[PDB]
Amino acid sequence: KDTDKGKHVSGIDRGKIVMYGLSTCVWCKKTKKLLTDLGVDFEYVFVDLLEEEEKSNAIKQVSRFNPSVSFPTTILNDEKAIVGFKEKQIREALGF
Repeated sequence: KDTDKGKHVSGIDRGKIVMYGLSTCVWCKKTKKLLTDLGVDFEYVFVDLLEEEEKSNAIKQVSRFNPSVSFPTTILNDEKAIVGFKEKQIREALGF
């Protein structure tokens, strides 16, 4: 919160897709790369790179959908969350 940062986007409207990740983690980056490969419209936020108050905001948002607060956490329509680099699950949820 915000659900904003570095919109690597790209298009094909498949709703509101926001990925929270860490810039220093392989599967987080693999998740956004997957979203990029899918060619979908989305936002991604690298929490480790955020200033402290914002970084703390983003953490609190992630925990609303993921009490583990693990990354990656992808949030759909402000409603559903996909925890982890789960390709079929992400593909299925965006129509692939």
